[PDB]
Amino acid sequence: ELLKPRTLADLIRILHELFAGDEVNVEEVQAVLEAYESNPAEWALYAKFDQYRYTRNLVDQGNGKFNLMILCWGEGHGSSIHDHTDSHAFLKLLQGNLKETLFDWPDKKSNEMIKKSERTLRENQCAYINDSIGLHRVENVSHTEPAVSLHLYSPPFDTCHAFDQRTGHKNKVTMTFHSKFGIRTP
Ligand SMILES: N[C@@H](CCS)C(=O)O
Ligand SMILES: [Fe+3]
Repeated sequence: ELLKPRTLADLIRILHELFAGDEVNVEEVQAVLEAYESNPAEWALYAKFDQYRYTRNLVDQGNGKFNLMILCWGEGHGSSIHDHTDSHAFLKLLQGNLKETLFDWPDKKSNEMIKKSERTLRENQCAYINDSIGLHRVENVSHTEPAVSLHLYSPPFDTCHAFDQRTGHKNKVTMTFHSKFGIRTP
């Protein structure tokens, strides 16, 4: 029974209930993420930016079932084209706008990865992806506004692949946390 999360803390409690089992009701998880109205005071602790690239800030470890984290995107910061390691990936905007570009899985043959579609994700919107859907790139193309997003991955993963847009070739990447539970983790 899904109720509106009143606060980020409330959201986290609700997520623990929704991931208490072995499976994931994606539509319910997306609905509750969308229903949380971003309150910057509640996540300022996690919103640690870097001048040169986007940062990943761990918020909750989900009792082992998921990682919940906040990503902070300076102006012009963006991601690789990447997958999600056979996991569920939810993305909710907390501040600003991000451009999500969708790509298909490349064929064995070397070829330009042509974008399938793109959308602008706006404050409080929640997107979902998984490997059966495809790949994506996420970018803050703003020249004037930093962006902040809330990501939920289930099961947790700390490795993924980056794809070369020119060829489709992939390379394994290990993701690091800029901070955990509000604490910078150099
Ligand atoms: N999965 C990426 C961000 C876009 S979903 C990450 O954690 O760096
Ligand atoms: Fe992603």
